[PDB]
Amino acid sequence: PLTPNDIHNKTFTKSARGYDEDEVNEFLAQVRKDYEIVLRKKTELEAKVNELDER
Amino acid sequence: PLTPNDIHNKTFTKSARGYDEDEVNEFLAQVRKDYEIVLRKKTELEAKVNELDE
Repeated sequence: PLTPNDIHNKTFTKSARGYDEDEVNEFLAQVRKDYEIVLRKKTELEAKVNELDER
Repeated sequence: PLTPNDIHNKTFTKSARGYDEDEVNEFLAQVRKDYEIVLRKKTELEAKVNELDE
């Protein structure tokens, strides 16, 4: 799946008419934040479960 | 925080020489799916871990 850095690094073509760039970038910053937070929680929990199963 | 639905529902003001809408829409669709799946996996894992000791 996408990484937080993938979201941060994503670029788009500019068209004669398109989505306001500042709005898109701000929204993607927000998505990147929330995604990274949930991803980290998931990976941290997985690591503790793995560690316990491994003993 | 955002929900996956919020990402699907997000609208942007149009502007001259803004980002191509198909490209942004396509990327947001990919992000929406990956975000939905990771949220689901995290929520399921947390629930199940808390069910281990009966």
